[PDB]
Amino acid sequence: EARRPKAKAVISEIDGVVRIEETEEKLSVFVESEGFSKEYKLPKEARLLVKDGDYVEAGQPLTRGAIDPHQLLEAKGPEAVERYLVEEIQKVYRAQG
Repeated sequence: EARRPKAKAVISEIDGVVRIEETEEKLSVFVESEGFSKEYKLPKEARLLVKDGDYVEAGQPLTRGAIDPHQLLEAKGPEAVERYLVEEIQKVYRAQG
């Protein structure tokens, strides 16, 4: 159905590189670019897939979870989401043999 999952991962909108900032009542992450960048608020214990300073494709997931295909489609394009969907569906079937 292409529904946006409840426990949704947060993906990077552009190319850039990361830097963490973990204070008590907020933990925001920035994918800084050779031009300008955006800031990604998220709840603190949310798990990361980005080592600080690492380099990220556009649509590469930063938190872990399901990926809203639409967020993916605008960022990375048709073939990219076409990929995700096929694989993400097979994972389910494989797991029941």
